[PDB]
Amino acid sequence: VTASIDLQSVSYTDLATQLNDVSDFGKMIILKDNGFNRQVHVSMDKRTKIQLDNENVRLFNGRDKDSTSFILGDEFAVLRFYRNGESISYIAYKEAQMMNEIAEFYAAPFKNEKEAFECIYDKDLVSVKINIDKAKKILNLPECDYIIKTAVPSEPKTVYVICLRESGSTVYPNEVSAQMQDAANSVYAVHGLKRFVNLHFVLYTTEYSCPSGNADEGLDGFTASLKANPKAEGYDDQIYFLIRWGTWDNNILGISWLDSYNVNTASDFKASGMSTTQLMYPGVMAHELGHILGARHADDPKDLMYSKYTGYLFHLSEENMYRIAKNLGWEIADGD
Ligand SMILES: [Zn+2]
Repeated sequence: VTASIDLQSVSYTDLATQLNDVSDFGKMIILKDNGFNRQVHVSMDKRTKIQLDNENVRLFNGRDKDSTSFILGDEFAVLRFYRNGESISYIAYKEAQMMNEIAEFYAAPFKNEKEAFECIYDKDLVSVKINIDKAKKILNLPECDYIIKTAVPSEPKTVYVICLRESGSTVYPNEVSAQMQDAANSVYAVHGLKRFVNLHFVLYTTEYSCPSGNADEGLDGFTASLKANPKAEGYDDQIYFLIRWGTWDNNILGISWLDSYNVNTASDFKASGMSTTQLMYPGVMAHELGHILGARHADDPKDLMYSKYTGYLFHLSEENMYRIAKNLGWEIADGD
């Protein structure tokens, strides 16, 4: 029988044993719920590396039509999929205590609610289901937005995306990892860019914190803190994000230096930005990374790079895709 995940009882060990069984050639898995059945073909993401404080996190994806992705670390696992345009995450932490902390963290803003947030049991809490689209309606959270600032190689070039937990912030591994995954997926979906770049995300803590709620001033201080950091000398040519759970003033979800990374000339920590990592705004880091790689605001409301927050995870503008791919060392002759 085809392997299956029962969404009425999915636990960390369910997801871990299914995903640890995914070989280089992929594996069919059926997602099952009441009135719901989706067969997905899962493959390991061999292009993206993630360490969160040296903890290794692996990524998996269904086919494009499957609208399904997974995250797996030693401490947590995520299944996220889209149904009727809504992003549904099943979040499962291995240790009971942390799973309870996570459930209480997600339950707190809500104190039809089960359609937005539900603890999943097998008695014993095994995961939480969050429908962020229903959750934002119930919590009447604002639209939010952005507004930001100014030859196929033999092997893909490794580019580190160094993510720095803002001092005094608390972020959760499932939430940070989801942002990194959508950011990585958003780049690889463009012009076969896996042939050109392999993104390596790391998360550390920084002493820096924004002195105000102004995202512009915060980014100025962040980029300056990188230049003044001895640990970072010699790494001025990588990509940097300051991350927090929350947003900035004026419902600003993130900010970055526009068109500031190019594989030939990257330097001086110019390729820096800031991003929220909270679950209800997927794709913010993807959006800011697109800006860093040269993407500008697109007109299509279904584009990741639309000026307001849309919830879409993929570049649609041919012009942006060109600019991003060019900055990563591709050219039109290379095709897709
Ligand atoms: Zn923007």
